[PDB]
Amino acid sequence: SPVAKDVDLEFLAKMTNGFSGADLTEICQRACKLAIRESIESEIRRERERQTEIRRDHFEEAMRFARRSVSDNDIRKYEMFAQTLQ
Amino acid sequence: RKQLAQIKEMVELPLRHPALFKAIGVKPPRGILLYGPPGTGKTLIARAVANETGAFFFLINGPEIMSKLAGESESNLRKAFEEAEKNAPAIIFIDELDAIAPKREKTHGEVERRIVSQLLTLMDGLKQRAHVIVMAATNRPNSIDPALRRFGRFDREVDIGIPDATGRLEILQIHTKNMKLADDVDLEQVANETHGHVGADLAALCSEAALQAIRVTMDDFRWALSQSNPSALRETVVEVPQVTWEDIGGLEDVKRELQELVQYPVEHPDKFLKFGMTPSKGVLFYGPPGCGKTLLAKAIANECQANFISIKGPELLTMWFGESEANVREIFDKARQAAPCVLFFDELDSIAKARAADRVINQILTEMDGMSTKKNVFIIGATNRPDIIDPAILRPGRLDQLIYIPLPDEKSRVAILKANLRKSPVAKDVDLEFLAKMTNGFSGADLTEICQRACKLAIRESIESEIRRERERQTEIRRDHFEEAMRFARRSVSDNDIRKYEMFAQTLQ
Amino acid sequence: RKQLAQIKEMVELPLRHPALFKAIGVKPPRGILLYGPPGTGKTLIARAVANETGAFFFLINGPEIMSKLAGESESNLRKAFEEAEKNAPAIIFIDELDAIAPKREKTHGEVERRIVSQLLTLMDGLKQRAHVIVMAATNRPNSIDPALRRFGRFDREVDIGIPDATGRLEILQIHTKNMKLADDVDLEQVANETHGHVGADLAALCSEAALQAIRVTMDDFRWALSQSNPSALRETVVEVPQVTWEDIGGLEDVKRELQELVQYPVEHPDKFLKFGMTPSKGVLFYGPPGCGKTLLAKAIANECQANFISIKGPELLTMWFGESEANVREIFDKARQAAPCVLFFDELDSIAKARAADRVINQILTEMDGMSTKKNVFIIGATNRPDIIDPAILRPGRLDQLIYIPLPDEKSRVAILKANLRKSPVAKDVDLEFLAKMTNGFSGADLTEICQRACKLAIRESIESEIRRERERQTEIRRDHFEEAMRFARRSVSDNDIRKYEMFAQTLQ
Ligand SMILES: Cc1cc2c(C(N)=O)cccc2n1-c1nc2c(c(NCc3ccccc3)n1)COCC2
Ligand SMILES: Cc1cc2c(C(N)=O)cccc2n1-c1nc2c(c(NCc3ccccc3)n1)COCC2
Repeated sequence: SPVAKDVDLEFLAKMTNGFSGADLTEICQRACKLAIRESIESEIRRERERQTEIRRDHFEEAMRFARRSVSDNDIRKYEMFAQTLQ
Repeated sequence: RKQLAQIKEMVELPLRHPALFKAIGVKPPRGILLYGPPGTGKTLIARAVANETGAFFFLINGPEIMSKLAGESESNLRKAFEEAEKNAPAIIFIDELDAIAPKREKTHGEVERRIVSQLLTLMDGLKQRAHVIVMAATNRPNSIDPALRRFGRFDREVDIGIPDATGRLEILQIHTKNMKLADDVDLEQVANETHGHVGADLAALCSEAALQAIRVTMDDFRWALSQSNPSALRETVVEVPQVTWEDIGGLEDVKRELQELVQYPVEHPDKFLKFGMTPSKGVLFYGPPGCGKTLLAKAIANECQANFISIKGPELLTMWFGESEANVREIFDKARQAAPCVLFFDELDSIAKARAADRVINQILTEMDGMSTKKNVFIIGATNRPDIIDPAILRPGRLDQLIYIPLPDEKSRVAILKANLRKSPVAKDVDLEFLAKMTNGFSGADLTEICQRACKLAIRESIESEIRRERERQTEIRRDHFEEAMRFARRSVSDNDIRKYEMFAQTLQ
Repeated sequence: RKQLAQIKEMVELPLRHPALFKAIGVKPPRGILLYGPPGTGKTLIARAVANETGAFFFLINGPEIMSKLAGESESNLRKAFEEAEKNAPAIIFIDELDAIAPKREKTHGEVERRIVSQLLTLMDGLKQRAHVIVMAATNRPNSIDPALRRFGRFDREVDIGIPDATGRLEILQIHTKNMKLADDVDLEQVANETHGHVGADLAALCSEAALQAIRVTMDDFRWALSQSNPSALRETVVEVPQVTWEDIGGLEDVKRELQELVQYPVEHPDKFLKFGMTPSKGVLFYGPPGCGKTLLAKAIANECQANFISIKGPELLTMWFGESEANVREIFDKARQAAPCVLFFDELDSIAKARAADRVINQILTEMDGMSTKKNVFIIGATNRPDIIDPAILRPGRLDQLIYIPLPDEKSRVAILKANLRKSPVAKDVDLEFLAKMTNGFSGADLTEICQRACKLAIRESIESEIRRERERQTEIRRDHFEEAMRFARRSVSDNDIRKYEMFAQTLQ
């Protein structure tokens, strides 16, 4: 993927404490779809105006609706069931 | 001095400017009733008002009247009343009124009923013509026989409650101007630390502070504080709180909502009168338990410079489990009298949760219904369970407006770290936004327990090192501490719950 | 003598050094109220303080006043008060105050209300100017009419409760200095054995001890102990316990936790004041039923040389089932007055378990809320069921800190064997670590019942052999006993349960 270096991924590490892979994934995918959208929308806009990479804008855009998959309850449940499974 | 002002506006003008009222075709008050807890110097106040109006003063020590042989009591009363009547402008002040004139089935004998009757007839007997005012003392007006709070008798009532920081400070200054006060002594400190104290308790405090010096440093004051057992711990404190809105960083929408609900009709009433629509009776704060639902309610009172009253739910529980719903009436009376004011119910869900109960919640209903719209007294209902509150409370003309007081924002997280660390040693390499980001989904409570855990790590390291230095002599707080403290610190409220308020926020609407 | 000290600090300086206070601009106390059970010689104490201050002493035997014809009572009172007023420095001491001045709806007649009124007016009448102090006696201040515990009247209150071992010892020495005391007699033994005894019961004990000699050996004392029925069995014993931390071997983490919670703010307050954070209100001990949750709580009080008060849960149950939640207020007052102190609730789960109940637990709430933070009184809540405690109790500012008090460690097992066998014959071939290892997963209770079973095997073998030697004449404890005793001895608490506290320890956090 095209990813400019002003996508620091540790800004993303910290913010995504308690996140499952799935959420990181859907963050990335939402970003990528915002990018594609902006891209071809702008290209079609440029077709219509001719007939007279991905950056943390996209990402904090994408995180502005992105979950934390698994709730404390559950993880606590594996904790419990990890201890008492042992 | 604020207190005197009222009593002088009620006394002076119809004691020593009487002709204007009797010409303008009205009546002076003939029965000004002072009440509030003991340790308040109501007597002092009465004589103060008599001296500073310029009027004859006659004390009636209730005990003294009640100690006489049946007859000589009534005699003493008549005597007092004629003695005042004759020397008037006259204040007759009745100390411990409740003594002679109680709640009158707690009177296993007819002599007292005669004695009270007498006082009623005497109270009736006066003329505004005769230039006589009767003041009287008691803990609460519930104490006195209601046939004294007739219009003909003790019509006007003044509450001299607990004093607040400033009053306490004034009192301390007044009792300690005559004292060997050290430079390290802080009066304001003590004034702030002296919750539930009254004039008496503060006097006593100053006294033990003296005595233990005489065995005055700050140590002595703090020690005397360690010793003192204030009287008015148990009394419901009414004061305007000193939490600013800008102390509560963020939570903006709620600021503006609360302003539109409670601020606009006290601060721009012209408008509400103009458009004609009349204000919300009150509010309901719901959301997760880790927040300053209290503090917002305070903050809007502070913002409207109006009073504040917390009913902790254990008050409610105590009422339900005891079936003393009566006392709701008394609470609302107490708010009404201390207008303008926010009556803040904490844990409104308690009565309803814990299962004359819906009745305790219901007395609050009948009282919200019966309370006059115009009196500017707002009434904020806290919970965490909109789901359990008798929904009659959420009927319009009651707790009309619902507000989701949600988890703190970053600005607010910062605000709360700041609040929790206000008085503390905090080196600047504790950035609080490192702490803002890490604590997404955290309740106040968690920020708090982070701060406290840190502080305890600091104290621990400190005195452990000091004792280690005692043992080695007998041959500030920094993000080390904090990331130490966060390395066991929760996220209070689980997604489930917040999603539950979300859901119940949407579908409550 | 410790007791007198206080009363002399309250009396002497404003009886016989009065000008300093009245100049420095404060007030002496004019009503020092002594209370506590009968058998305490409050009268003796008053006259002691009057003689050792140098002051006129006037007794008012309540019964004597109440026995007069209505009128001559008030007469007697006025008389007494003027007689004192005239001869002053003056202590007016009122024996059985509750007699003249009771809880005043328990007064089926107006004469008593007049008599009390009189005493109120007389109490009001005094000046610090007149050099007069009024002391007074009763069982508990609940007895007296509250309008006597006004500031104007009996403001200062002193508790002369049960005496502890040392007091009992002093008293025994004092009553038995005049006695044919044998060499085998042990006063301290008896002092330690005399729980619930007061001055009177001890006097009586010494007396029967005499009389049965005169029919004094240790036998006589122990026999008189066998006979005596002390008065204050029923009274809630406040004393600093004498269990060291090092009596409680191991359980270290809890030691240090409890120290950081309860020790650091009484022993290094400078620090808590410095960092600014204010201490835990209290604690909650949970875990398995076989442990010394009591003893830890004692041990931290002992460590902080603070008092201790056990509310056994049967006190709680008695309150709930009777709906005498009132008495919580009285308990906290009793702790507050006996500061610093640990108020230890045992089986806090009882009220809640056994199903104005959440109210009894709730009164404890309102009291924890209303108790002043600064007063150094800690408040430890025992259970075995964190799961059942009204979680409002586990809300911050209440029982903030949870502590899992788990099963004893080997050091602690040893400690408990040692404790259970302290006074016993134990040959050195009872190694206690053989016993430490074998008893992994055991509660104190099991170690205890091991020891007891052993001891009973020993007694059995002993007296069986002695009787066998009587029958054959009419022609220490060793690991034999112990491995005998363990050959039927449980493991109290099952893995399930401990795993349950583990789980509920983790997920409680
Ligand atoms: C010391 C403290 C603990 C605490 C807790 C808690 N769970 O322990 C919850 C809420 C507020 C809390 N505060 C607190 N206390 C204060 C303030 C403040 N922040 C502004 C605010 C309040 C509620 C919301 C947003 C932001 N927060 C404001 O200054 C005075 C006292
Ligand atoms: C007599 C006795 C019975 C008992 C029991 C019991 N269920 O019988 C449980 C725990 C301690 C017990 N003690 C006991 N009592 C004492 C001590 C002590 N050892 C240290 C200890 C205390 C609490 C906890 C751990 C270990 N143990 C210390 O000496 C004074 C009294």
